[PDB]
Amino acid sequence: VLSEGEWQLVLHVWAKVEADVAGHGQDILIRLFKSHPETLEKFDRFKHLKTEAEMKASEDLKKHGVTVLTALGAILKKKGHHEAELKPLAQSHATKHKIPIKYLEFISEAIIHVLHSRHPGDFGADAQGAMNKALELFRKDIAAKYKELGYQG
Ligand code: HEM
Repeated sequence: VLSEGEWQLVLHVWAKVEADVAGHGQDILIRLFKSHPETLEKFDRFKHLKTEAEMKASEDLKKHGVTVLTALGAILKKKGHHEAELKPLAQSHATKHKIPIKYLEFISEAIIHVLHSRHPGDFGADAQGAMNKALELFRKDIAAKYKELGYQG
């Protein structure tokens, strides 16, 4: 469970992200696909992209980045009381998109790195630890739903 002070750190930096949701979404998905190329292969929508320049030129990738970060921001602003938001996301990620929990660990690392590059004065070590706790809680609660449905591994 995060404390109130840890939530304030998370949401203080997230309010900065929301000034440029689309740029953050591009940076995060690009980092995920470059650092873990097995993730790109899960997207029939993006697996034609073969260079970082092609990724940065894709308007559809930039649109989906906004879809992903809008869904994460709605979860973070619930401060843990996010059951209604995780149900459909776990259901689609486990049963339709076939995304292992481990790949949610990878996108979490990408989100932390991009928040650190873009917001250093609001993403010191205290806020890095609190965001890592928030992203752990997201993964823990999704993994419980995966396990229900037979997909934890
Ligand atoms: C912070 C973690 C993530 C969030 C909030 C998120 C959010 C979303 C949302 C809101 C959608 C569209 C609605 C739906 O299908 O449920 C979606 C689609 C999808 N996501 Fe994620 N997702 C995350 C992580 C990942 C990861 C790590 C992967 C793959 C490595 C992935 C693969 C997919 C795929 C393949 C689609 C369908 C794209 C399409 O063809 O339209 N997701 N995601």
